[PDB]
Amino acid sequence: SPRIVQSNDLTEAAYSLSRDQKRMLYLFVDQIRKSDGICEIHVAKYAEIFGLTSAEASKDIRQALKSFAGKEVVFYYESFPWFIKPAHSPSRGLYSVHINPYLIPFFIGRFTQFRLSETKEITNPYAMRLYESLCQYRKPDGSGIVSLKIDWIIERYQLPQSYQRMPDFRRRFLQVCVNEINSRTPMRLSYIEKKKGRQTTHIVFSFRDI
DNA sequence: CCCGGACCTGTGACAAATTGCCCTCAGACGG
DNA sequence: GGCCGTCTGAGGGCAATTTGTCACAGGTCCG
Ligand SMILES: [Mg+2]
Repeated sequence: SPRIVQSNDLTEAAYSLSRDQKRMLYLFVDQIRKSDGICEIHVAKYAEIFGLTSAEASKDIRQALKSFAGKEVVFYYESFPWFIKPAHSPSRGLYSVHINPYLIPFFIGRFTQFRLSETKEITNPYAMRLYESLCQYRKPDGSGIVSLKIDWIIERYQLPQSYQRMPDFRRRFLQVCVNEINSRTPMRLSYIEKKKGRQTTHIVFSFRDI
């Protein structure tokens, strides 16, 4: 299945995209990299890749696409929009999109790589972003270890504001995304909390390959 | 000594959002 | 050439789960 690669600058960028948007984003990077910024998506190809019907695919593409308008990307700073023109459909089952051409160099650069079958069953988008940031440190054999700062997690994954109270952070973000990865990917993940006084400051992740 | 206050934790409620499903009907194409 | 049956996909919806928010009880330490 397709091998995604992207600059580490994209893995660690600050942005908020949905699952459907992130899925499409994987195909743009694949299309662009296999070569002006104009990409294309076929309904019937999307449906076969992610095991959806044509009807629900059409809905996913359509609603994801109109929700890109106004979205921005921050590299740590400098902010850019994803699209510089609305999408449009010349043919039935076919959509044409205009990626901000200034984003091209950020896609292809110190890089991150994973096969698309590894992430395509994940549902929660924060769990996608986390799996991407563990892959950035993975070793050939499939293991690694990394410490991420909690304030840095919140800015980069653009977690919603109420998750600045740590018990909500634990309950609705951390536990679920550790759970999904262990249930939906070929990776076995564990973690431990680093404290300073009463405050929890970092999260320390360990993983291997099954 | 014990207090209110400033921190921290987990859980129960409710509100807001998303998931995979279902149903209709016209477009595009090949037979 | 030209009509129709079939495969697509662009819409309209649902209930069951997931995600996002906050009140409230109960731990610590300090002045
Ligand atoms: Mg869908």
